Amino acid sequence: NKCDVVVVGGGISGMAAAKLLHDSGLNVVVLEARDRVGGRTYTLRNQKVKYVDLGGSYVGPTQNRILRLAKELGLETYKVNEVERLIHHVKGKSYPFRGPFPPVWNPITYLDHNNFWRTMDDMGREIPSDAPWKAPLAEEWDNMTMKELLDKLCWTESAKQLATLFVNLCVTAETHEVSALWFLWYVKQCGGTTRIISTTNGGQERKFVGGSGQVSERIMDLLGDRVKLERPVIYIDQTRENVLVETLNHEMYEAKYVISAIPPTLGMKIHFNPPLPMMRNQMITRVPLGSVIKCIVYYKEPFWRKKDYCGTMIIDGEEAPVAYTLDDTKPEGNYAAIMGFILAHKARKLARLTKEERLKKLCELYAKVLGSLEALEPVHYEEKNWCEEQYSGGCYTTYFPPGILTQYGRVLRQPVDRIYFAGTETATHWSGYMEGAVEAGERAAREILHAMGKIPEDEIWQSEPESVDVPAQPITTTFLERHLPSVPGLLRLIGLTTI
Amino acid sequence: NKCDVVVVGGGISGMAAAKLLHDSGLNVVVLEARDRVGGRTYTLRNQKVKYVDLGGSYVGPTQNRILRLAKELGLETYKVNEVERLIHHVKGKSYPFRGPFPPVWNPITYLDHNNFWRTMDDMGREIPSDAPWKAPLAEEWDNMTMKELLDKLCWTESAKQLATLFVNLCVTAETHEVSALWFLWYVKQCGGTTRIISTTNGGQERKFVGGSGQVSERIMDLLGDRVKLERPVIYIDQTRENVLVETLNHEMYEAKYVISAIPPTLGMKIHFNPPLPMMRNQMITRVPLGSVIKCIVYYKEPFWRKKDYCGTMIIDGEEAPVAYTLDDTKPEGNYAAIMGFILAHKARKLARLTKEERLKKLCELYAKVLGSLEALEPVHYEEKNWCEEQYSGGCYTTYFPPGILTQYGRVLRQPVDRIYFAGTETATHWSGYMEGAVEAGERAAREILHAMGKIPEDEIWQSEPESVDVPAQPITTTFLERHLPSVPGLLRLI
Ligand SMILES: Cc1cc2nc3c(=O)[nH]c(=O)nc-3n(C[C@H](O)[C@H](O)[C@H](O)COP(=O)(O)OP(=O)(O)OC[C@H]3O[C@@H](n4cnc5c(N)ncnc54)[C@H](O)[C@@H]3O)c2cc1C
Ligand SMILES: Cc1cc2nc3c(=O)[nH]c(=O)nc-3n(C[C@H](O)[C@H](O)[C@H](O)COP(=O)(O)OP(=O)(O)OC[C@H]3O[C@@H](n4cnc5c(N)ncnc54)[C@H](O)[C@@H]3O)c2cc1C
Ligand SMILES: C[C@H](/N=C/c1ccc(OCc2cccc(F)c2)cc1)C(N)=O
Ligand SMILES: C[C@H](/N=C/c1ccc(OCc2cccc(F)c2)cc1)C(N)=O
Repeated sequence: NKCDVVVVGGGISGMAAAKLLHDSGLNVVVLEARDRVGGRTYTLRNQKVKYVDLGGSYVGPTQNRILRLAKELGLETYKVNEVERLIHHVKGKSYPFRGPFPPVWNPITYLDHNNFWRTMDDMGREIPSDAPWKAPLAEEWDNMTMKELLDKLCWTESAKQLATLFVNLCVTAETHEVSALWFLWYVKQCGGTTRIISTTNGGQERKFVGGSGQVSERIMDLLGDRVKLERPVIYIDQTRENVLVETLNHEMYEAKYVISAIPPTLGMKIHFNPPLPMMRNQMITRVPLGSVIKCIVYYKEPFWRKKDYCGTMIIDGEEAPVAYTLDDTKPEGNYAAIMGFILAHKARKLARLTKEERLKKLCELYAKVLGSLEALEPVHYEEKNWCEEQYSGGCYTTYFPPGILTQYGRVLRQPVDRIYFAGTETATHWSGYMEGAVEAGERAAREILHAMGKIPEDEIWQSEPESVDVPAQPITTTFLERHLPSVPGLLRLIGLTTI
Repeated sequence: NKCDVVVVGGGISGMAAAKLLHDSGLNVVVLEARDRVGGRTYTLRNQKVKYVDLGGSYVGPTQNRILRLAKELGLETYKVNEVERLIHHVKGKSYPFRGPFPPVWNPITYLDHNNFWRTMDDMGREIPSDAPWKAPLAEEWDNMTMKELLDKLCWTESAKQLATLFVNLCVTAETHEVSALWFLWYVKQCGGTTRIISTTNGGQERKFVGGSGQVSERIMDLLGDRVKLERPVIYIDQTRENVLVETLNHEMYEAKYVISAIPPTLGMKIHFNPPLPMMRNQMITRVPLGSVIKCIVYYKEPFWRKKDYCGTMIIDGEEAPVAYTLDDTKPEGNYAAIMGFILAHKARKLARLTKEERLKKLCELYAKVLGSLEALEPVHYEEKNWCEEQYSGGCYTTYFPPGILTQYGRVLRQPVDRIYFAGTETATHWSGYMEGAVEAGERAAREILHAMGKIPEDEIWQSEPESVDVPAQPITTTFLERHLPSVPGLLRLI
């Protein structure tokens, strides 16, 4: 019943917040809706797979908070396989390559591709990580979808097609669904295009040995009976001296402060007394999560490696159910597997099928892309459609439709009396990721410590030392990448000389 | 505890559903979150105003269901004042006019304006009212915002400015916030551009004597203790023989079927067992309501009439807090008043001010537009910001951002086991309006009657006889309106 802080939600963000507060000597309770902790992370264990992440999985350089937390809990990472060649499959043919981006040989198409990535980062530099609505052209960019921006920016279909896949893969949403301002912010706050798309030296470099679910599980172990499972919060009352938090199973909790560590829109599942301020009231109806099915197909051996393919496939085209894959084989070389994402409208479309029907479609796609009949002989299959989850709303994260970020963005992490806001959506570095979950949970916890007079104001936001185990190489560009003209730039140069 | 049907929500839609079921002999209970019925309608009574609609108010020709229901409950209508001239205020000057559309004199601008309205209706003819996602170009139009469409269609700033006002006023949202497919559907399902924008012979022709709140209030009177106030629904369990509905104040209700008569997104406030199907689970996070403050300024006399102005003002420009007004004077000629809407981003922006600060800004605007110092001497003021309402989410209605209607639209009124869906958002004629609320509530009720084997399938959807009191004149066009070229059409001809 009585405690110092109630944390609503036992995902990584809520668990990180609770741990910090507990370590500081406060009495905390975590109220979790599900019969498990972890939220958008979920590690399944059985004999066929040993373990598999069906939710969040990848970590990499510059994600120092999640790496530090996991290390303290006794966890280790291993490198995702990128020894052999990557594949770009376009117009029904596969093209192997090395390096983070598929090579482009046509001079005009090359200029267009180069200008696309460059411009994404150029625009990003004008967007403050902690206040995207303060960008000089915030309103102009927010009033445009990513589809509109790509239509303007890409002078070739080749570039527009890859750019579209990039958006779909980053934020599990269609280009016409999302604000240009918000998407440009999203990429910039991860460190830019190269960092976000890279396996080696990027966001997909590593996974945790034994699964990411261990982060939330091991924190639960530390907290003991303080974590309450199957306690969905239904009601928060701030009209009295202590905050009252009610659960669906009829329990009452009393606290000095509350941390909301759930996806912003899931705040709708709670009835508030007094009512929320107008801006938050409407904000939480304007912020959907994306759509994705994560699918893992198991094989006897990692047969792709024999053909000098690492297992990474970038697959363009409406017909392909999966647009992106990575090798999901265990570090020991066993439980050979390919992980693939079914993205955005395809998650909606293909959800109609049976599990067996999806497995068949994936194997037939992989056989084509890898040019290997071996892909037609799976030994096992696991999948999770995150669109069906009442207490997630989708995956990976929340997207902002046109017009919303400028109008409502500033209230995302603004306290409401004694309620403070965590969750990855409120992070300023790797928001949308496990990293952002840690940043946000610890920041919200320190906001409360400051409110209690236990720490100074300058200690609310804290820097993180770089991991010694996962060093970060800097993002570099070549002279030609920096200075080569865009397509319209070249046309202007021609028009000028021919005058 | 035990009944035949639980109706969640006591707005016009829930009340209409409950009345139909009650009249058929079934035991109904209405669970309403607030301490009042009416929802997005709310009639305030006090000595200064007598009565005033702070929510939904206007009814007109072709809205036969709301007119019939109100008449049965003993209500009457009166005509909104449109005797004298309307005003279009643009670039700081007022231009009085007659007829539904402000006149345009520049020849190129005339062609652009004419083409805009015509094209809106042209596109609408290809959109089925009961299935907008079946339009031949559904995906193309759904993947575009109204801003993108207006940028393509309007060759003059004059037309684009008026078109933008039109969108803001219709759906209390910015042009860049909404799907083109959804907006074109919205206009078409009200009967087209002329019908939706007109006072005389259109959606704003009339108001109810005594206020629209009386519709929900008088149905509550009929139902007696069957309406439960301050019972927000928190939990619906369909895992057992009878459906279980739990409220925030700890009560349990047991029923054969449930009608959800709340805005689609407000379904998020209910925890479901078993969980909702995937498509509905995500749909209810993708469908926000618009933003509006409704403001009524009172004066000693309807002084604008002396200058041959009816009180209608169409006001363009960022600086103006209010883009549209109507005369809100009582039919008896007393309680003189001007009703105005603060729309979309302006509702967000000006909410920061005090009530007194908004009153001053409105009076100064009205003095400018009406060219009358009398506008600076208000006797009273009432306002309501619908953005603050936990159990509405906004007003007037739900809008669809780009991409949503095609992907999720088909599940809007699809039953989930024993839950059926009412609410104006599920209507096929005047969805967004009180009329749509009645259509949807009665249809959802008849879906349950059919499920119980009490009526045949062909009786679920029922036509409505035309009101004898509010006859509808047909929408007409002239030869020149039909056949004059667009701006690019004229350029092609040259
Ligand atoms: C398929 C998939 C792929 C992705 N891959 C990666 C990846 O590779 N790398 C990466 O870093 N991130 C990835 N992500 C995203 C990552 O998982 C999230 O960013 C992160 O887990 C979010 O943590 P959170 O604590 O902020 O929120 P959540 O994990 O959503 O936690 C919120 C918790 O609150 C609970 N809750 C909800 N409502 C209530 C209520 N009313 N009362 C009580 N409790 C409630 C929920 O049950 C949940 O446990 C992926 C996610 C998925 C699903
Ligand atoms: C300022 C304004 C101007 C508009 N003007 C007009 C106009 O001129 N003409 C016109 O026709 N229409 C107008 N509209 C729109 C019109 O009011 C609506 O279309 C109509 O009232 C909707 O009725 P409804 O029953 O479908 O939904 P609602 O009126 O929203 O009713 C839903 C009810 O459900 C309740 N509820 C919500 N959640 C729960 C819960 N969890 N448990 C139990 N109950 C719950 C709510 O409290 C509410 O009473 C306007 C509205 C406003 C606010
Ligand atoms: C699962 C999620 N990953 C996001 C992600 C985002 C972008 C990615 O880009 C891959 C890529 C490579 C080459 C070209 C291209 F367009 C995209 C790959 C993954 C995460 N790590 O949380
Ligand atoms: C309040 C809401 N009314 C919607 C409405 C919609 C459109 C309207 O258009 C007025 C108008 C007139 C002339 C030109 C123009 F662009 C708009 C007026 C009102 C309703 N009746 O529910």
